[PDB]
Amino acid sequence: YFQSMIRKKLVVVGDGACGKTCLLIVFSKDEFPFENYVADIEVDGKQVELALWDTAGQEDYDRLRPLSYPDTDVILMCFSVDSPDSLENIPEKWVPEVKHFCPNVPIILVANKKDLRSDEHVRTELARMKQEPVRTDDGRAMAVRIQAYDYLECSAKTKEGVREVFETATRAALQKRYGS
Ligand SMILES: Nc1nc2c(ncn2[C@@H]2O[C@H](COP(=O)(O)OP(=O)(O)O)[C@@H](O)[C@H]2O)c(=O)[nH]1
Repeated sequence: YFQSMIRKKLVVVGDGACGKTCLLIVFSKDEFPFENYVADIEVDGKQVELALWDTAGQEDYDRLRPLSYPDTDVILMCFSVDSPDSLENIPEKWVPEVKHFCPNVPIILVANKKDLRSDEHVRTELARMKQEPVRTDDGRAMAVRIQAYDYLECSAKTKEGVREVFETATRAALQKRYGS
């Protein structure tokens, strides 16, 4: 019955506190406050079952975390705009990991917490270390460097861009993929 469906797997990766779990809650429940959640979606006249995997709570557990990777069809690789360190960790931690366990899987680079670009309090905290909220050109530059399938920005808190994050991800998951 569900054996007639197209089944695909999405995994969300990124630093602790960068908004992975809130992003998935807003996708699944439509409200800003995980699981493995299966979302049923109709795409091009066909029923799709998208399984959603959160790596939150496993960022420090190097032997457990990669047990989320088998059979993955698309990766959401997240960083948060309130944290340049989370962006630097993309090429130096997350990409190496995902390329090793999920070779030839499309990677979408996702800037989370977009709304914090206009938070006075974040800006003041980051101004102490001579930093600023991660800007679009920087996230965009990172995506070209890691050869991402796409670069998208969202805010789980305002819901902006969340739909398109997962719509793009689902299209990437459904893309034909040859070799490993
Ligand atoms: N302002 C803002 N805060 C967010 C957003 N998404 C998550 N947060 C907050 O950032 C913190 C970490 O979010 P969480 O989803 O738990 O991060 P995770 O560790 O990567 O799963 C929490 O306090 C969230 O409430 C967002 O879009 N905007």
